[PDB]
Amino acid sequence: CPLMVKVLDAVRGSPAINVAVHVFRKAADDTWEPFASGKTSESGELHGLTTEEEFVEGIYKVEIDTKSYWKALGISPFHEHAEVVFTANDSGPRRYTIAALLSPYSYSTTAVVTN
Amino acid sequence: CPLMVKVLDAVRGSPAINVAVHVFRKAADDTWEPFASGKTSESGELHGLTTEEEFVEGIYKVEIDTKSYWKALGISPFHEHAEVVFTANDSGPRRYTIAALLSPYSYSTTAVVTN
Amino acid sequence: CPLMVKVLDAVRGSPAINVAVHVFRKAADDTWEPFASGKTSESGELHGLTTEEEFVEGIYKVEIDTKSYWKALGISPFHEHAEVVFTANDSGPRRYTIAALLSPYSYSTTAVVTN
Amino acid sequence: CPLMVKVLDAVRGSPAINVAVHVFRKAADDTWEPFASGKTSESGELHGLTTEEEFVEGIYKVEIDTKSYWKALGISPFHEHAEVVFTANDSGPRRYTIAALLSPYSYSTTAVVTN
Ligand SMILES: CC/C(=C(/CC)c1ccc(O)cc1)c1ccc(O)cc1
Ligand SMILES: CC/C(=C(/CC)c1ccc(O)cc1)c1ccc(O)cc1
Repeated sequence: CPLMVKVLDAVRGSPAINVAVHVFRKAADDTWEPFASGKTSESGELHGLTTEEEFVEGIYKVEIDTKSYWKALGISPFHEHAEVVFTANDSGPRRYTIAALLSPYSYSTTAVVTN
Repeated sequence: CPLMVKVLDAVRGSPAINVAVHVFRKAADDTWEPFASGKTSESGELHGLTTEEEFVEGIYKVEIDTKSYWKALGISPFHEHAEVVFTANDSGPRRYTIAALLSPYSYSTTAVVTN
Repeated sequence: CPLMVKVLDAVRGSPAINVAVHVFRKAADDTWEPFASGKTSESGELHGLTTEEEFVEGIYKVEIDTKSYWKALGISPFHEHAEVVFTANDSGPRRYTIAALLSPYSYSTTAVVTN
Repeated sequence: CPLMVKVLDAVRGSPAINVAVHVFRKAADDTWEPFASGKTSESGELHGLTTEEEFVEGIYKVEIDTKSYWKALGISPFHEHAEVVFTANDSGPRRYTIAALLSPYSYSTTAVVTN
C-alpha cells in the first residue's frame, strides 16, 4: 500500500467516514487521467487504492469529496472538494500517507512520505 | 474587492511574499478558464483580483503556486500547488477571503465570507 | 502595537467575534502573571494589548477562550481554551501576530513576526 | 489505551520522533498535577500514557515539547510547546487521540474521541 488517505472531521472529533476519494494522474497530453478511487472506512482511512507496480512516477491529484461529505451530514460547506497535487516516486518508490482534516469552511492537509 | 487571497509561511513565520496565484472559473464544458491572477504583496496579500461586476456566481478554482515559492527559498516542497475550489453564491453582500498557511509538506486553508 | 491576536472561525467561515483573550508573562517563580487581555473585535482582531515599552523579552502565554465562544454559538466544544506559549526575543524591530483558526475539536495557530 | 498522542512534522513530511509529552491533570486546588509523560516512537505515536482506571474525569493538559524537538533538529522555533487542554470522561470513559502537526512557527491539533 504505497498510497493511503486518512480523513478526520474537526466538527465532530471523529474519523470522516464514507468520504469519496478520486485519484488522477497527469497524462502525456497534460490532462488528468483517472487513476484510482475509493471511500474511507469507519476509521477514516482508505487503503488499497493502488499497488507498487501501478503507482509509477508521475504527478498525481488526490481529490477528497468534502462537499458530498458535509451535505450528507445536512451541512452546506464552502469547498467543492479538497485537492492534494504532488509529484510521486521521482526518486524511487515511496509510501505516501495523505491526511486531511475537515471543517465546513476550512481544510488542512499534510503528507507523510516514508521509504 | 469581492475576492482576496492571503498567504502566510509557517516555516519562517512571515507573510508568503511574491507567491503566484491563479484564479479560474468553471466553464459550461467543465473546463477551467483563466479568470484572474497576481502575486502576493509584501504583506502576503493579493487584492484587486476582480470586481463585483465580474465576480458572478459560479465555481472557482484558486491555485497558489507553493512549489515555486519554496524553491525560491531553497526549501524542498511536496505539493505542486495549493488548490481551493468553491462555489460563489449570492447571499446578500459578501466578500470572500481565501487564506492559506504554507509548510513544505502541508497546507491549511480557510474561507472568510463577510458582509 | 508589538502584539496582535487574530481569530477566525472554521465552521461559520467568519471572524471569531467577542472572543476573550488573556495574555500572561512568566514570572521569576515560574508562575504566570496577568499581562494584558481583551476581546476580539468584529474583524476577529484584538489590538492595543500592549506597548513597545511594556513588551519586554520574556516568556508569554496567550490564552484564547474558545470554549465560551463555542458555547455562545450553541456548538459543543472539545478544548477548554487555546494556548500559545512563546518567548519574545529582541531581534531588530518586530511585531508579533498570533493567528488562530478555530473548529470545535481542533485549532491551528501560527505566528507572523515582521519588521 | 484511553489516551494516545500522535505528532507529525510538516517540514520533513514524517512522524515527529522522540518528542517529549507531559500530561497534567487539574487538582482540587486548581493547580496542574503531573499525570503521565512519555516520548513519541518512530511512528510519531505515544501509547500507554495511562489506563482506564487511572484516567478519571477531570481537566487535562497535554503539553507537547515542540521547542526541544525543533532544537534537536538544529532549528530555532517560535513556540515553547504545544498545549491541548480539555475536560475528559465527563459523560463516561472515552478514548482520546490527540494529534498535532508541527512547523517551526505554527502548530495544529485535533482530537478524535471514540466510545
Ligand atoms: C486563522 C486563519 C488565517 C490563517 C492564515 C492564512 C490560517 C489558515 C489556516 C490555518 O490552519 C491557520 C491559520 C488568517 C486569516 C486571515 C488573516 O488576515 C490572517 C490569518
Ligand atoms: C497530525 C496530522 C494528522 C491530522 C489529522 C488529519 C492533521 C492534519 C492536518 C492538520 O493541520 C492537523 C492535523 C493525523 C495524521 C495521522 C493520523 O492517524 C491522525 C491525524
